[PDB]
This record gives sequence, C-alpha cells and structure tokens, in this order.
Amino acid sequence: LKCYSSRTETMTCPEGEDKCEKYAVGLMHGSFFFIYTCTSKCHEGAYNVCCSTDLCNK
Amino acid sequence: LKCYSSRTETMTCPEGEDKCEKYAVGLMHGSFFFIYTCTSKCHEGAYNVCCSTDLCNK
Ligand SMILES: [Zn+2]
Ligand SMILES: [Zn+2]
Repeated sequence: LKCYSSRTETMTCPEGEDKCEKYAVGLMHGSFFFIYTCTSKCHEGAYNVCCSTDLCNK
Repeated sequence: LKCYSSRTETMTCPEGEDKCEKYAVGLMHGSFFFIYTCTSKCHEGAYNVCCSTDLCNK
C-alpha cells in the first residue's frame, strides 16, 4: 500500500499498517494543518480521511 | 496503553496500537512541530520518540 506522507511526499507503508489517513490538527490561533500518514488504526473524527487504496489520502 | 495525543491531551490507544510516539512534521521554511499519537509502527526520524509505556511520548 502507498500513501501520502505529506502534501506532496509519498511512501510505501510498513508491514501491519494497511491504511492511509489524512487528518487535520490545530496549529495556532484557529489555523489548522493536515497530517498524512500510513496507519493501522485511523484517527477518528467527523472529517478524517481513512482508506486502503494507493494514494487515497488526498 | 495511554499516550499523549497532543501537548495537552491524552487518550487510551485503540487495541492494535501498542506504542506511543512523538514525531516531527515539517511546517514551512524550516519550522516544524510534533505529532503525538498511538501507533503500531513508529515514524523514522532523528528527533522522534517511540515508546511502549503510559504517557511515555512526553
Ligand atoms: Zn500566538
Ligand atoms: Zn513561504
């Protein structure tokens, strides 16, 4: 499985991490930033992206 | 297992994630910040922390 690991960067996930996710975190003063990663369990949230097809996390 | 999920919050990890980590993510122009999370596999990086005990990722 291949996932985005940032806005533009891409990697092959390590064993046991079968999902891509894209989730936002707070930065400062109401700004937010996206975190792109391979994972075994997706962070839950109302707008999180969680999927298992290549480069599906944006 | 329990980990920091940010600088000020903590959570009990979902079953299937038996590590805590703090790992570096780039922001802009050389600035960076840390992401705190449960994981099954730690992100590689010279500034990252990968551990297996309650709240160990700070
Ligand atoms: Zn400020
Ligand atoms: Zn700039």
